[PDB]
Amino acid sequence: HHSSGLVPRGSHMGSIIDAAAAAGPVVLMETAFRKAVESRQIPGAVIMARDASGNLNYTRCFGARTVRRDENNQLPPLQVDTPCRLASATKLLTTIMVLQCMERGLVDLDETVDRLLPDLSAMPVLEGFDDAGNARLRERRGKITLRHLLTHTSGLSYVFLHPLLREYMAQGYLQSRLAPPAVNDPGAEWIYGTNLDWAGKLVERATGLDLEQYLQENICAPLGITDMTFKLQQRPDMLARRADQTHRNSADGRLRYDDSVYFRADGEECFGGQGVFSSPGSYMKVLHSLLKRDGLLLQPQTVDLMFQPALEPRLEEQMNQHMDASPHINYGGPMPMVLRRSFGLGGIIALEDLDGENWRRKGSLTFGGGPNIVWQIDPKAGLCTLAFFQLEPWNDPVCRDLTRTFEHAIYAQYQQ
Repeated sequence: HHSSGLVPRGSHMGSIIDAAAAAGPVVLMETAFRKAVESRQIPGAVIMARDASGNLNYTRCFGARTVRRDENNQLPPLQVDTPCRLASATKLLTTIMVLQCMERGLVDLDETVDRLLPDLSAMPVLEGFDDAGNARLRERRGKITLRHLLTHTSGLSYVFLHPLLREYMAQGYLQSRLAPPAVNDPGAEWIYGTNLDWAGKLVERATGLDLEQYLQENICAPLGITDMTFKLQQRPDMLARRADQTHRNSADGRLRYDDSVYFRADGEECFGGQGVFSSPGSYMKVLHSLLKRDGLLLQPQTVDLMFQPALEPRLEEQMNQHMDASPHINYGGPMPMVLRRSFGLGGIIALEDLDGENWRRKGSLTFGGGPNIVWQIDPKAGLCTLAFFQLEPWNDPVCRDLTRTFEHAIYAQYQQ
């Protein structure tokens, strides 16, 4: 029956099991994350989801911020306030900074870059190599605009992603992030490149501030953020709490400490393409503000611009062909390998629902950062999410599958 003065509860095995409701999608998903840490498949992860109303405010942290044991022989935890390497997840931040410049009348999105970036405008385009093996450089056809930089349609490419630039370096021409030539004319094709390093310079020259100061005054201060910087070396408090980078060795699949240059040398320039260190918590504050249309970073109408397909049909088609054919690069992370996409300002836009009413909707904006960081904002679902790992290389199957599982679970329980 029931014990006097005691709350009625399960008193035998059948009634105890039934008194506990079965595990929903989110609980099962958290178990998968815990098992991945337990079995040493990942170092750790922070996953976060918010809606606009405040009824969804979900943050879970799993595992360690490193594989190196600390002074007490332990593996310290990855936390919501742990300083993490954002790498290309910096690009959303720089895009916002550019758009603020536009809002304040310092720049027009369709103005040529020649005025503020004459060093960019003077750069030639690498057409190829002659029979001898000499670089064939020529003058650009048309002008690069600010909007070309923001949409990666300027003709600029990262060296390692283009065969012309790889051979350009192989023949000793590059002996600098800004040095290599363009590989096409502006408007010709979508090409992932150093566009936000250039856009960052444009912000510095338009405002007379370095990007760090601009960042602090215009993104961090308005959101109460104190864990986001280009200058990690000058923040000893952040430096001591920071994540180490981990690398998965392609042979045995084991996790190893990754001793790479971005943690010892700040470098003197602020690079708008990859330079920011931020906690997951602070990055979510940016995403959430954009979701809320709260005017703290940008006017609602300007945020709406970021989610509009920027590409005319020819470029949309070319980008989708390139992305569908490039799952080895996989810009979209957990998104389906084949999907109709466009590019907005700040990321890739889904032009169709990912899985009907079960997952991200048409109009959602997304991108990633190198060490398996994935962010997305989905105005129709009323959700934004991030999955922060500190594990290289990009597109790690375990991280991608865990990230999918996370998003699926959150959408299944909390999408509205």
